Amino acid sequence: ALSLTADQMVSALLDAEPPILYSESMMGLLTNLADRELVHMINWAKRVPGFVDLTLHDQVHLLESAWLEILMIGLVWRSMEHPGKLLFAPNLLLDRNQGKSVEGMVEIFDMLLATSSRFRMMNLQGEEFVCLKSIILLNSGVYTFSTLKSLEEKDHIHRVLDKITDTLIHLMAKAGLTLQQQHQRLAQLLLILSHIRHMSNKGMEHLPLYDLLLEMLDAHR
Amino acid sequence: ALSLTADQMVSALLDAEPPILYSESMMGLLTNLADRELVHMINWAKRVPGFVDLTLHDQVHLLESAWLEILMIGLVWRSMEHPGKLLFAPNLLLDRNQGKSVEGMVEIFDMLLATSSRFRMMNLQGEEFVCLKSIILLNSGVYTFSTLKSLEEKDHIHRVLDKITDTLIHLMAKAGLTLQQQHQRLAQLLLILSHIRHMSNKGMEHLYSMPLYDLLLEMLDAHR
Ligand SMILES: Oc1ccc2c(c1)CCN(c1ccccc1)[C@@H]2c1ccc(N2CCN3CCCC[C@H]3C2)cc1
Ligand SMILES: Oc1ccc2c(c1)CCN(c1ccccc1)[C@@H]2c1ccc(N2CCN3CCCC[C@H]3C2)cc1
Repeated sequence: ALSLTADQMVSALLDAEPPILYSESMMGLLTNLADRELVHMINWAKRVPGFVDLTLHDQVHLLESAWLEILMIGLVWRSMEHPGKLLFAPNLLLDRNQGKSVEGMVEIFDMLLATSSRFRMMNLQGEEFVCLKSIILLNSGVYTFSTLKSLEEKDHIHRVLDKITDTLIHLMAKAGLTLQQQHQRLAQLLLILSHIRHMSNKGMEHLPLYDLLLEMLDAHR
Repeated sequence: ALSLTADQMVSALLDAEPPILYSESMMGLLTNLADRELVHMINWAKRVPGFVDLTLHDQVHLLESAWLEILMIGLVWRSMEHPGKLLFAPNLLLDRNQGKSVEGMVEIFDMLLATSSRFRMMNLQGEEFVCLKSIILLNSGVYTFSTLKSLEEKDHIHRVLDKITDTLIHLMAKAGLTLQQQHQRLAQLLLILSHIRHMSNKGMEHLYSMPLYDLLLEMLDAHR
């Protein structure tokens, strides 16, 4: 995981991508969809290089912090060449007007559209996207875990995150961006993660979970 | 503003730094302190390179999204040398015992400590801190503004952000960090901003249940 080339990390991440799921009241549909996405997110996480070095208990706490942001970054990714619209599933596409029954998601809806438009303008690549999704998984919960060794289990998370930063920069050098453009784009991308956090907390207010993730993360062949 | 050097950007920000204010019910003392800090943050915000270039309403929008993250990162910065404690004021230092008696503080107290101790482990420099703050100001509100004119204002904000990113990097080079170390530290800092947005969202949920656009509108006009 520390030992991977920047290229094997990208390849490991591309090839771990979850499938795009189909749709099956509006909030019923979205809830059914998300709940099925969750199962696949657990499988993706276990293949994020470095995640499975962690203790089971730290894997749960990280996924518990991060799961909504992960569904959102997904959604925004597949909505990208779909201006004005959210592609929840290839058979459930909603325009701005169609959050006109689900009160509340109206703030969120516009926030996701804006995130999607931003990825569009930046010309966000899939290799970059899987790097950013991996950072959310490692980061969202890292500041919310302190015996001494405890802090050593945190340090490894930060080693892996540095390793994903090296990877994003490597992909940027490869495409021939200057050292200055490299730094600027990396920052633009990391700053968008502030906004995805904001969206998840507003989403959480509008929406135990530990057991559910713990049972799912623990699977018998 | 886009003409600035890294060093001149730094000098502008350092010069614009608000003073550290004193405390005069614990929630009562904190409200009164943050309310007086808010006047100084307008003064500071007006001297962030690129901020006065924006329309009045864009300026209000940004301060509306950011002000509480700006109070928290200031808090966390002056708290760096006080493990277990939050230095709200030089005469108002709270530890965990006081911290559980303050409503709204109960979720965020440990998040604030963690941020402080993280800045403490990383040895954040004052030149780095003033850059992260300006970034918060220009970034927090930038994806919750769709006209052609709005597209041009967001373009500006994003160009000003690229020049603060440049300044952060220049500073790390100067301090002798390798290129790798430079990117790595850039990301670690920008990732902590994500946690500062989390704590603001949490803190905000409490403060809103205890009109801001119009108060900051009148404060930016009063600065005239
Ligand atoms: O890919 C998706 C799928 C669904 C959603 C999003 C992306 C992004 C936006 N989101 C949302 C969040 C809050 C309010 C309105 C919409 C829905 C979504 C809907 C429901 C859920 N939940 C419902 C309950 N269930 C509880 C068990 C754990 C998972 C959780 C998922 C998650 C996301
Ligand atoms: O530098 C400071 C000063 C005070 C505070 C912080 C940093 C960081 C955390 N914070 C807080 C947050 C939630 C619950 C309890 C305390 C207090 C703080 C207290 C009050 C306010 N408010 C009170 C009401 N007032 C309403 C008018 C607009 C400004 C707003 C400021 C802001 C921060």
